[PDB]
Amino acid sequence: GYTLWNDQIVKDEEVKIDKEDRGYQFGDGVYEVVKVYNGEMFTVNEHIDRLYASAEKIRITIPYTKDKFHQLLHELVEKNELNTGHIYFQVTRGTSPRAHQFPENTVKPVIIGYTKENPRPLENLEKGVKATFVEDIRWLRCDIKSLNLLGAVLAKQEAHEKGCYEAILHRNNTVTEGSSSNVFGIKDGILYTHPANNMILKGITRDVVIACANEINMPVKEIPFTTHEALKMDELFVTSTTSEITPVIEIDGKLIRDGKVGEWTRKLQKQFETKIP
Amino acid sequence: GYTLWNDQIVKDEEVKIDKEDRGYQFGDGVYEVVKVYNGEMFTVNEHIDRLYASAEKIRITIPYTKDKFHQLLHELVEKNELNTGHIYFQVTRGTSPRAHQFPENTVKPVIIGYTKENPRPLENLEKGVKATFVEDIRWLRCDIKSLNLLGAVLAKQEAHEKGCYEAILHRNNTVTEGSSSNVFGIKDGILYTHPANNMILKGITRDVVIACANEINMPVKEIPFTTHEALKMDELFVTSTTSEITPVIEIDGKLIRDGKVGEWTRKLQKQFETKIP
Ligand SMILES: *Cc1c(COP(=O)(O)O)cnc(C)c1O
Ligand SMILES: *Cc1c(COP(=O)(O)O)cnc(C)c1O
Repeated sequence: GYTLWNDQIVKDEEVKIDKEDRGYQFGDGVYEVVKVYNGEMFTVNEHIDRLYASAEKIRITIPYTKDKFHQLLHELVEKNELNTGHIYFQVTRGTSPRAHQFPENTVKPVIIGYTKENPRPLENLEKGVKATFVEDIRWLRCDIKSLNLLGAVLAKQEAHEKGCYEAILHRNNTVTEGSSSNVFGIKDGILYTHPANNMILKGITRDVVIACANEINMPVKEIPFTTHEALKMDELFVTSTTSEITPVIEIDGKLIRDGKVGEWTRKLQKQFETKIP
Repeated sequence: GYTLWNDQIVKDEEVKIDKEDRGYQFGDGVYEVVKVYNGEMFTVNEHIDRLYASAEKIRITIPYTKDKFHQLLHELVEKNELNTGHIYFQVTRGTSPRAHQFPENTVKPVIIGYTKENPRPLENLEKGVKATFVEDIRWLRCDIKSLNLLGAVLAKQEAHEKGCYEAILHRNNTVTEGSSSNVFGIKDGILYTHPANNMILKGITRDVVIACANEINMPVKEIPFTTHEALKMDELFVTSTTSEITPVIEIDGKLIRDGKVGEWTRKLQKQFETKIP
């Protein structure tokens, strides 16, 4: 299909990454994933905003305005005739002779972006999934959506080997997030989730789900919960741009409550469904 | 110039990295840097061994024997007529459609290697450098020389901005290592350096310096020291394939002893010299 290469939409074949692109040698870059439903981009602005925020935290300066970027993403979805799926895009510090310190301000960041046709995970949304506790060994700057995802691939891989869908990370007892999702816990009608600090990424879906909770008048407490507490919850679920509201009905062979999708998860899913095109 | 691409040496212009190379999207890979002196590859075997160890730690299987790899690096040095500089080579899990977990056991890892003429840091070895303490916020698997280097890029850049040579990282007072070097201290004729565990990277130059100390009968104590104990040390220096034994005469405006390169650092350099081609 077509790829966004900086400010140009070109055939996939024409794209060539330099061996000295700082993203390829240092993972010196940031990314975003945007869900597309029936040809319409979902919360594009929230995501573009975060891309620039991520880039700013590590001092990268995107050469285009949010509007141009918005235009490019819109044109990318048109060229590829994307119906239902997602868009992936990243920005790196640019191609420059290997060195740790930041290059010269002459170096222009490299923007790559492509689309992928991918249906909604219906069975999962409906039936729920198995998860597994995996120790959080990532760096202390999880608030940046960077390309340094080695700790996350290892965790997701451990989960996959154990036949689980996601890995619920924890920095010594305290639950933080999934290898690629935010974690929610419902107990006695109340929604709990780790507060957005440096120990987790403030998910867009996480924020939309907290919004939905306010609309249906469900009390939200942004307080950390331990691994033991997580197992004693009534309902449990993870969120991400592609997973949406995915129920977690089991953790390490232990059924959450009774192993069925809870009442409030269902309610929150229904409220979320209204914000979709 | 010329570049090692898998098991071939080609013109730089012939190499093309895919956008979906896991080293570009996850920093999912490992690398090494070998110093070349007058056409001869210094401690090339120790470095080849570590590349394989590192790759094994994250379950990447390099398709060639270390023997075949040694050969290729040898042809790369000749093809580029490299006299004194270094070789940079890395291995990534390979190109596969984006996903966190490992691809099918059919995706061949991508290997890239190149050279660069770069003289020895004579002035630094002779006069010493200025450094600055920086909090270590890197992940917990520092024994792996992986491509996830955003934490070291930020620290080195901080050191650079403060007008310093290197950043000496520390996890709550305990000095671990540099952003791209190992740290050693000397107090009362005894050599101190942090133990080789998951907190630091067991450098080759570090091991050679330990051997030099044994050869010259200097006692070695592999125990951690604090940022305070570091400032009270008689001598200080950092090591790396490209820095060799670079003395540190000042940390954040605080002089080490009297701000001059010391006795034992000189002895160690002299001994290390007897190993250079
Ligand atoms: C991307 C990501 C998420 C989900 O954020 P969304 O914007 O909701 O997709 C959650 N956790 C981590 C660690 C992530 O990298
Ligand atoms: C590469 C590296 C070193 C030095 O290793 P050498 O084999 O001596 O070059 C030291 N510290 C870190 C953090 C490194 O990445």
